This record gives sequence, structure tokens and C-alpha cells, in this order.
Amino acid sequence: NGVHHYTIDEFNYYYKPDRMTWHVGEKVELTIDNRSQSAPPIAHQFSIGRTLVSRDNGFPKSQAIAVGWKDNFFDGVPITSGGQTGPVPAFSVSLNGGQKYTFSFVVPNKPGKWEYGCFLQTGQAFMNGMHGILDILPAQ
Ligand SMILES: [Cu+]
Repeated sequence: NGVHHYTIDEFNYYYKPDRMTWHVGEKVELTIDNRSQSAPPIAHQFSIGRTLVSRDNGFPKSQAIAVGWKDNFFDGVPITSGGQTGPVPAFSVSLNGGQKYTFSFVVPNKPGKWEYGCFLQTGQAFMNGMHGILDILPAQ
């Protein structure tokens, strides 16, 4: 019934936590915190989606160069952050080291498995394992 607060921390090259479960209709406040530990710290991205878009050159790859999600989880989802309210097209949280960002939303009716990932560094963060699984359940 109330606002559920989640925090996702970013490190080189992983999210804590790397798994999260929400219910359709849940009120979520989410903090994304770039805790990049390197010297210097590196920028990290948080984007939730489905259908990995990768580069192609006609030549096969043990690892696909990730560029982003085709389907964005936040497509059409009203977001509130500071004094701003409404949907954000192509919503993504990109942060330098030491920056964080908090926003809230109601979990849209998009049940099933979504992924979160970082595509900075031409997909290198992703390819080094910077991704997580979001499971969306129907409302209780
Ligand atoms: Cu990253």
C-alpha cells in the first residue's frame, strides 16, 4: 500500500543487488548510486529493458557487442523525480562516479523477466557482467 524504497548500487562492473522483484501496481522509489571504485571513477548506466540490440558485422562473435535494449521497461511509465512528473522517452539513468539519482513510479502491467544493464564503453560494462534480472509479478 505505501512506497517501497529500493537502492541499486553500481560498481565496476556489477549491480548490487543484481536481482530484484516487483509487483504490478507496486509504488517504487528507486535510488541508483554510482559507487564506481576505480581511480578515476567511471560513469555507469542503469537501463531496464528486453531484447538486447547488438552490433553485427556479418562475422560471428563469442560475445555480441551490446548497444542497448530494444524495449524499454519505462516506456510510457510516469516518473516523478524532483519537481518533474511524467513519462520519459528512452529513460535511462547515466551517472558519473559519486552521483546518485532517485525517482518513483508505479510498476506498470509488464509482467515477467526484464534485464537491467549498462551499455557505456561501447557495451564493455555489459560484456564484463554489468547486468541484473528484474522479475515483475502480477499484483497481490
Ligand atoms: Cu556501467
